Amino acid sequence: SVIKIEKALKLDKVIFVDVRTEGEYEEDHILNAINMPLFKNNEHNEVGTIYKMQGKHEAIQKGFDYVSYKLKDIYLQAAELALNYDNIVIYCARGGMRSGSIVNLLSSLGVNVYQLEGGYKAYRNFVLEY
Repeated sequence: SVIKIEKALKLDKVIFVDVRTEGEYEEDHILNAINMPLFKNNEHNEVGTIYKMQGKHEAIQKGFDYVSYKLKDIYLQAAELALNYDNIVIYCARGGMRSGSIVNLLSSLGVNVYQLEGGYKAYRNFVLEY
């Protein structure tokens, strides 16, 4: 269910899906990744602030407010990728709840997906490894 970047980059017929905002994906993303953003740029900032000021419980609620309607499309996009790629690796900034929730849900619906351990940060550290 979780995979390390060193192994993910070696998978046959692999596609990386970045669930960060369009803002973050545009700045830098994993080579050949597609963007399936969970949050719009503004939604992301509000969820982050809520998390800081109120905690996780309230941040999750706000997340549902912004993503519950997007979830069928996420399934449909993943189901389509699955016709074309043998391996689907989902990643967020640091490998927490954004990618974890999507991966767990998709997997319970029978779509074979993995979460990238450590998110985009793990990829950056892999590329820049001395």
